[PDB]
Amino acid sequence: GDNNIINPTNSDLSINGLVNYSKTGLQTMNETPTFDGVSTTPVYVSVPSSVGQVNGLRLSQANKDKLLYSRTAGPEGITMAAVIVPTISGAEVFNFMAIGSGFSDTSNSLHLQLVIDASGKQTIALLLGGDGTTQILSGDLPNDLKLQSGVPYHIAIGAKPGYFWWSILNIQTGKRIRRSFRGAYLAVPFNSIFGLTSSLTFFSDSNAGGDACSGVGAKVYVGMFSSENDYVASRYYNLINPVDPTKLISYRILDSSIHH
Amino acid sequence: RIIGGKFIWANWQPYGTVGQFPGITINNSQNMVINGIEVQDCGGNGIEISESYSISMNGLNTNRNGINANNTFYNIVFNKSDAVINGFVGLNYAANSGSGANSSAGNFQFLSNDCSVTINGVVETGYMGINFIGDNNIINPTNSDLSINGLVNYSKTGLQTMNETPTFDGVSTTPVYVSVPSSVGQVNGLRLSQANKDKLLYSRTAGPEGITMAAVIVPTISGAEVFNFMAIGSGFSDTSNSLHLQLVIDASGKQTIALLLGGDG
Ligand SMILES: [Cl-]
Repeated sequence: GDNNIINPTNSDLSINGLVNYSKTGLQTMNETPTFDGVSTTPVYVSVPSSVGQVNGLRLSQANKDKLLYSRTAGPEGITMAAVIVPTISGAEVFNFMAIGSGFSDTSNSLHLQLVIDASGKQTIALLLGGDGTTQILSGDLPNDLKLQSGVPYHIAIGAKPGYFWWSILNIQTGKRIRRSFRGAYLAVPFNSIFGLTSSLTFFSDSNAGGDACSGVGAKVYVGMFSSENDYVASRYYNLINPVDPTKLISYRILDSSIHH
Repeated sequence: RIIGGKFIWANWQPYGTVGQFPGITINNSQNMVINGIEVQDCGGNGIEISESYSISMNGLNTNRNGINANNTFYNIVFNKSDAVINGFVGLNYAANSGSGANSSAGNFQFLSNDCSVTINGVVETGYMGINFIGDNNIINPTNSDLSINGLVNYSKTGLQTMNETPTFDGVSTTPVYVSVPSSVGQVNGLRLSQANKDKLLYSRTAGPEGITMAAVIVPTISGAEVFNFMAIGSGFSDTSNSLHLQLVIDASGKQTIALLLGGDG
């Protein structure tokens, strides 16, 4: 899109009237998620020093580690973001984050996925189920845009009726990839994803069987809906911080703790 | 780039076109910078922005459109579009003069909820209101990605704030609650009666910077009555230092909205 490499700055910058999270003392809500896994004890492992913390949450397919929020998506929409340091090897589906669960005409669900095939080809896929139908919006990444094993990425989505965007930002090089879907790209608006019935999950979805992720998670943010405009504007302050302190609903660093 | 523009008397009814057409159509467009324009006196909507990206407007005056049907059309209509509008003004000269001439129902209308829009400026001008109306006389809220006047939308915020506790007071001091219409978005509200004198007292006093007070009120209107919707202080006299906002109903059913001020001698 327009901003393909983002270099953040410690200048005296104000962009889009957004409060820079690093410069704020405002008090906000901070909802608490529940850890879930096959074993329900969280495990923490180290992250690269670019993540700005010692450890993050260990993500594996075997234990299905994830963070469940009870909050459901509403018609104004939601933003969800996290640092994920993916371990990438063979065929795999990573569910980076989800609203609800399942995938059918009535699932009322969203999944953002990275799918690696057996040959190493990578696809980014957004799965929408609801309003009587389903849609897969996916694309195969060219070789030079592929995610790299052990590199941290800031991964974000904005999702509301009729309006879905996703972004994947390498925090070491500033290089970003993204897509946005409105209008004729969507088969329906997917209103029923946002009927206050489908809850938010990081690193899997809200069903016990769902695919999860492999690697490490950190700096989980839930906010009310931000445009990609405002998401990108906020990246000029810092590549991994919360998007919009005035819309922040949860933010958990996950440095060996689910608290704050 | 359009720098300096005036677009007036569009959709001119004598020329006999069938249907509504806005003063300005921006359709399927992008990266436009439109500064210092006026749209006024048009027969339908003022500006319709449709299927457009990145429309930038810096200094924009839209007012007194919708002249073919009173209280029906809007100054700017957004449909699947993004825009950034700064230095917006739109004093509705007909509403200000009290002529009763047909004019726009209000400034903005969103036909879709997938628009990303920021609007800053003088959205309601603040003239007296000789016929009790102004620039925005019908307001339709939107779930789109809107930011207006830099205001945080309460539906979208987690910010923590003060929240002062008022004291209920009444002839009996136990509050009673009764059903509200579902458009109020709750099951019950506070039962207001003249018999019990139900009221909420805040100890906060008004200061020179001033105050904003607001509430949903569902009035039961019948015989002659004075409703005190809200007040500052009490009494009414040269030294009461008080404000009251009242609906006054007479025996015949006439309604008066009165603001009483006492103070400064
Ligand atoms: Cl903990």
